Parts: sequence; C-alpha cells; structure tokens
Amino acid sequence: MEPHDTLSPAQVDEYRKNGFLVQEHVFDEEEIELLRAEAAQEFASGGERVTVETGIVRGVHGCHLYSEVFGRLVRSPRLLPIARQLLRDDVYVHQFKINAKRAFKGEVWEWHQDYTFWHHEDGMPAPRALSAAIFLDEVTEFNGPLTFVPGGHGSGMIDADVKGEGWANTLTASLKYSLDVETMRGLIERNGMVAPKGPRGSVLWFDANIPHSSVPNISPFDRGLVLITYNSVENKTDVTRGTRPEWLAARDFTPLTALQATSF
Amino acid sequence: MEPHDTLSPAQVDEYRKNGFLVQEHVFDEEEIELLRAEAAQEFASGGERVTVETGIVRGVHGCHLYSEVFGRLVRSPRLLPIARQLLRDDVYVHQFKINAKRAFKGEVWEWHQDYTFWHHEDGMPAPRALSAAIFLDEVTEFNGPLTFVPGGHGSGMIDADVKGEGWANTLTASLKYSLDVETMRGLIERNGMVAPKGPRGSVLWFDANIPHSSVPNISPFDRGLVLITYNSVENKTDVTRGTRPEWLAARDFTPLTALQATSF
Ligand code: PRO
Ligand code: PRO
Ligand SMILES: [O]
Ligand SMILES: [O]
Ligand SMILES: [O]
Ligand SMILES: [O]
Repeated sequence: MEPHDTLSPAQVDEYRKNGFLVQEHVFDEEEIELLRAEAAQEFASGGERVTVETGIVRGVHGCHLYSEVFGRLVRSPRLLPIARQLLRDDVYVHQFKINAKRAFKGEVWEWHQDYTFWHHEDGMPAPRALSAAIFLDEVTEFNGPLTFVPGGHGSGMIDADVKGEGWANTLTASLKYSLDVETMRGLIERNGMVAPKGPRGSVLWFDANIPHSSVPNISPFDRGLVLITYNSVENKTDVTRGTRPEWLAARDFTPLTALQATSF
Repeated sequence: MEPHDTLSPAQVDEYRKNGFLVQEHVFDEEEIELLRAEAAQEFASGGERVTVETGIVRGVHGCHLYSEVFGRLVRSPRLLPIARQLLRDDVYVHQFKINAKRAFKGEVWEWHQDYTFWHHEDGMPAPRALSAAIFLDEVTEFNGPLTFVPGGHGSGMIDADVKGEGWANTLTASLKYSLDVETMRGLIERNGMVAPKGPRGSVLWFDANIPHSSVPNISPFDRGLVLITYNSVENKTDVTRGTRPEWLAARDFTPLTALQATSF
C-alpha cells in the first residue's frame, strides 16, 4: 500500500472554507469497475436496504457491513487517512450508501444538510463528520451532480421544515428535513452555488453540515456515487436516542485501521 | 436607433458551426424590466394562449399579435437585422412564446428539435428559421438553462418518437416529438453538451434544428425567456398543411421592417 495519502495544507483550507473538496483520479478504471460490479450485486441482493425511485433501484445502504469488498474500501489508505486528518480523530463509518442516477433519469433532490438527519434521527451530538463520495462515473454539469452552497456549513445546522413520521422519507426525494426558501435565497445570495465536477475515480469530500441538492441526469450517461460517511470516534452517536437500523446508523464505534498489504 | 446591429464574421461562423450563439447585454436593465412587466400582463390576460405546469403559469404564446410592446420588440434594430443576416432573407415571426422557470420550480424538458414540430404541425418546408431567446433573468448553471448539442443541427431533422393526437402536447413536457435514446447517446458522444450562460439582457440565438433540453431551476432565482422564432419569407409555411391557430403558427408573411426612431 502507498504511504498513506493526506491532503495538502491548501486542500485542507479549501475544504474548511468551502465545505467540499475534489480529489481527481483517486481510483483507477479497473478499481472502479470492481466497485461498480459490487454495487450491482448489492443492488441485486440488499433486500430491505435498497430504495427504488415508478422506478428501478436508486439507493442501497449499509453495504460495508455485508460486503467484504466494501468493508475493505472504507479502510482504504486512499480514504481513511484523510478522514482522520479532516476529523482530527480516529474515525468509524456512520453510514454507507450507493446513489445511482441513470442516463436520462433522476430526481430533483431537495436542498438539505446531512447533519440534521443524523442529529435528530441518530443522536449525533455535533457535526464532526463528513462524507466521501466516490465517482463511479464522470460527474458533469448534466448528470445531476451534487450541488452545494460553498461556505454554507458555517451557519451550523439550519432550522428546517419537517415532513413525516419515523424515517422512511429520509432516503427519498421527498426528504424529511428540507431547506424551503428565504433560507436558500439568502444563503445563495451570500455564498453562491457550485457543483463540483470530476472524472471517474475521483473523490468528493463534503461536510456533514454543507447544504446540498441535485437535479436530473439529462445525459445519456449514469451518475453512480458510493458515499461513505466517516464520523469521529469522540463524536459517536448516542445510541440511546437512536431510531434507525444499523445499516443506516452504525452502532459499532471501534476505531478503524487501514488496510495493509498482504499476498492475498 | 443605433446603426443596425450585425454579427461579426467570427460570430456567424460560431453560430453556424455550433448551432447557437450568445450575445451578452443586448438589452439593459430598464429595458428588461419593461419586457418583464409586459410578460406579466400577458400571463394575466392571455387566456387560452397561456400554459400552466400542478402549476402556476409556465408559457404564453403569440404575444406580438396582441401587445404593442411585443409587436415592436420583434422589429427591434437589436434583433431583426441579425435575423435577416442569419437567414439570408427578409423574415417574419413564425412563433412567439414566453417560458418562465420560477426559483425552485421547473421541469425536465425532453430533448427535441424545434423544426420537427414546425414541419409536421405547421408545414414549414425547410429549417431556414431560428429563435432569439431574450434573458429576462441571468441564465446560470442552476436555473434550468437551455441545453444543446453543439453541431447537432447538422444531422438535419432526426427521426422522432411521436406521442399524442392534435397539438395540445406540443407545449408541455411531455412533448409530442422527443428524441429517445441511442439517438441522444451517439449525438452526445460525438458532439457533447453545452448550456450557454449569460447575464440578464442577453440574447441566445439558436437553430431551428438544434437539439435541446433543460432541467429544473433549483436556484432561488427565476429563469424567464422571451423566445421569438423568425422564419425566412421564402420559407413561409404552407398554410394548406397547417393545423394550429395563428398564435402558435403565423399566417401573415409580410416581411418585417425595423423600428425607426420617433418622438413618441
Ligand atoms: O437519512 C440520511 O441519513 C441521509 C442523509 C441525507 C439524506 N439521507
Ligand atoms: O410546439 C412548438 O411549436 C414549440 C417548439 C418546441 C416545443 N414547442
Ligand atoms: O445529502
Ligand atoms: O444524504
Ligand atoms: O425547443
Ligand atoms: O420550443
């Protein structure tokens, strides 16, 4: 395994200022293909962990608990050291999901901050968490990229429209916690909007509290993302306020260590 | 009135190669405001010429036949000379519409070529026509811009999926003539995708045969377009194959002359 990867000090500053950062070409084509094959197996076999958009498969959750490939992936030397660097802690996986947007398909995903769900549904005490979204496909202007407000995370958590009982609607557009509208307007007047792009195999890191949204893929090309949410071990969720199963909100808080090279 | 405007030879070549061209800041703010006020009056008073998206007003058609402001606009020295230059003819207005996409609203508009409707529904014999879309608001990445395939018009008209009887569904997403999918894929593999941007008051010229599409406005800002379709007088539609009213497909083929300056 290559000496553990870390972000330069410019990259860190950029991440902290903006709330997101892209690293291009972290994984190669062959690596990505292995991940897409496994994603396809998880979509086939994940049962109640799958989510469907009038639709074929949209999301699958919790895969690192069931898939040896994905269990390894979260420990990768390409990912785990950066998670540790940005969270300034040992880390574990709170949540793992795979979100596809097939060619000419997709939905408008309502503007929202991931930490609002994790705090209220799972008992996350602070927003000392982030997500790594691995691009299974090139992310362009036209296949529904994640779209952020740069610097929007500095609001902390934002008072939010609630819709629904339990958690079923946390995985749908339509979302339980959405940002409706003066909120967004001022945000965007103050801060703007950016949809980071990148080639297949890139990684997009983003803050637990950054607002984000995405639109439909009007391209003839897919937009598959594998999203790993790392949380600080010190920031472990309070399992006594927890409302969701292990494959949405982890309860094993053992600090993660990196994969090492073996002959198999 | 300023000496009639025309496109430079680079601008022309760009238009003909790509199929579209933006001129920034053609109209000033005060001019645009006059146009938005009138658009709002037309949406209020246009009756059967209006179209609504579960929605408030999306489109209004034919306005230059009913509004003195819009009747003047199509004769403007900012527009008419360029229409004449690009069509290499005297011109008239085939079609006039206003398409709004309010903040956080909008639809996916299916990929399509305008000339397919005009040929089959209206009797336009050749694609020697174009549209001028005046930006009532800044057009960005995020408020559902018109999205093209650059050079896509060089296919000529493209064999197309038909859905519906009569014309009601020519003004909706969902559209009578859409480009489904190998079509789009190869197009886009060959040619790519571009969503031209620009400030309020710009003009986007595009070819009657360019493929285009747009997605929803996830911005808190509107995207109002006033679209004037100029046709070559020599290319006048064959009114004997005509199926739609005058406010969708004009029948008065009198060549247009430019507004001149008067004291009122
Ligand atoms: O429910 C959750 O935990 C994730 C976070 C944003 C939307 N779905
Ligand atoms: O029906 C028409 O004439 C216009 C052209 C594209 C969609 N609507
Ligand atoms: O999200
Ligand atoms: O999410
Ligand atoms: O169009
Ligand atoms: O159109």
